[PDB]
Amino acid sequence: VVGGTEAQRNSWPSQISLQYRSGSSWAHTCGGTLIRQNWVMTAAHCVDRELTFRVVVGEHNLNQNDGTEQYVGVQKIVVHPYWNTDDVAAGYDIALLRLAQSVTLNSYVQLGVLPRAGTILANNSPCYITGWGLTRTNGQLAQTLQQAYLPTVDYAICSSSSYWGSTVKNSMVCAGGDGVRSGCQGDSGGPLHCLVNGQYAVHGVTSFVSRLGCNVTRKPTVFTRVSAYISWINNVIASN
Ligand SMILES: *[SH](=O)(O)C(C)(C)C(=O)NCc1cn(Cc2ccc([N+](=O)[O-])cc2)nn1
Ligand code: NA
Repeated sequence: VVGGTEAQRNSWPSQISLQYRSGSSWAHTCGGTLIRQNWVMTAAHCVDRELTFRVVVGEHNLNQNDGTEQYVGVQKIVVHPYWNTDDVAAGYDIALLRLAQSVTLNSYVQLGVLPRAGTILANNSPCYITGWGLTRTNGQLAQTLQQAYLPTVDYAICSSSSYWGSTVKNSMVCAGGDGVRSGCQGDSGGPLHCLVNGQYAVHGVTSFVSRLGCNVTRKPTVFTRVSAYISWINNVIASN
């Protein structure tokens, strides 16, 4: 997250860190959202490389033991069957990870609330991106979870020629684009939390930023629109 602030420890308890094995340790690669005690929602592209993954719930400071973390293996990866790693712009950038064990829920570990199927947010709706991704274009990961206010940019604006044009689809949510605040590398897969009827729900899965930079005016961060995939998510959980 570029231009964020440090999140309070208990603010976003559905946020997870998706990590892969690196030597004798682990490296953060993506965010995700805990959606059942044994399922995480992330971006398909986060699992394009075949590596050993783990999920960390209750994480805050990646480098220090907070006393709140639970670490769990990934037992099954279900990518959207229409995902094409060579065509991120086509959409379908979503995957479900079945965890090897069910995590314990507490003030630091909670299920993310998903929107009703079909929900589309009005332009400029209030949302926050969270993650440990880079804090500047070409920078380094955040040690502590970051948040930034990123109001939505509706499909009509986001897919117009001065924004993302045809690259953005109606199956995506755009947010931000103010040139100061944005998602960045390593936020991918994580949530966009939007306030609807007094409750935050996870409307986006961070999917891509501009190759010209993370925080670029009129290149808002682009998310998979969770509400386009409710039936798919439920079908996967029910059949696995
Ligand atoms: S996102 O918008 O944050 C985006 C697309 C810029 C991003 O940074 N995604 C992160 C990501 C994770 N993966 C999978 C992966 C690739 C390579 C390794 N590796 O060890 O070399 C590990 C994981 N791709 N993009
Ligand atoms: Na920690």
